[PDB]
Amino acid sequence: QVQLVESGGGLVQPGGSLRLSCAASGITLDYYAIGWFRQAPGKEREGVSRIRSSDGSTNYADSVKGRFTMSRDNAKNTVYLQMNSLKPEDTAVYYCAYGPLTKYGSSWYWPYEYDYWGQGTQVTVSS
Repeated sequence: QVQLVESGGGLVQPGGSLRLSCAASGITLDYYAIGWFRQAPGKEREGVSRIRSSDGSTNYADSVKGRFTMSRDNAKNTVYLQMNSLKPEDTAVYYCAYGPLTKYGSSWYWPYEYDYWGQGTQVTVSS
């Protein structure tokens, strides 16, 4: 029942900024992760960032730390990825994905695998 839709892709010049949106519908669980991923030309898909619903905790991939920020509008069921200081090598299809957190002992663990994916949005950083 979960569906995710990415939007906001476009063409931007080197050094520019862009904000992506991931709108989710059908989520009923309280404890879940939303991840951003990307696949560049010639490369495998890689993780970009993730956020969890319980407390808003995040993580970012080494290549984007400080330049990209992932955040939420709970009333719109939406997560944003704000990208600043864009580089040519940030060019990719960007995807968002959903996966439940799972509890063991006293802690909720992030998933390795995500269950539902959007169709992606193209981000091109080029002169």
